[PDB]
Amino acid sequence: MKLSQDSSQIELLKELMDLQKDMVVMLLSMLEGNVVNGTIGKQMVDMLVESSNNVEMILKFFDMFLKLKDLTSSDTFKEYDPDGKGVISKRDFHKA
Repeated sequence: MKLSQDSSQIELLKELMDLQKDMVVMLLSMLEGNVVNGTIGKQMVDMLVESSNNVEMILKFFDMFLKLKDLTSSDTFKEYDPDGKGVISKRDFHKA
């Protein structure tokens, strides 16, 4: 969140994303031998319910960015000002 709230600091954000990807890969490797009622699955869901707020913020961040990617070329934003490159006064962007 702190790195997305500003620009010129995308490298640290990408590295943190890679670290989170490796962490969830480790979680998947932990779960890859589970049963429907596995003890490891119970431990992981308990860890999730202990860290509910953090994973909630992460999922909200991802939802925001995926919905932005979907909306930028959904109804009228891709042909709003088709003269040159993307030229948006950001007021119409906020309104839309």
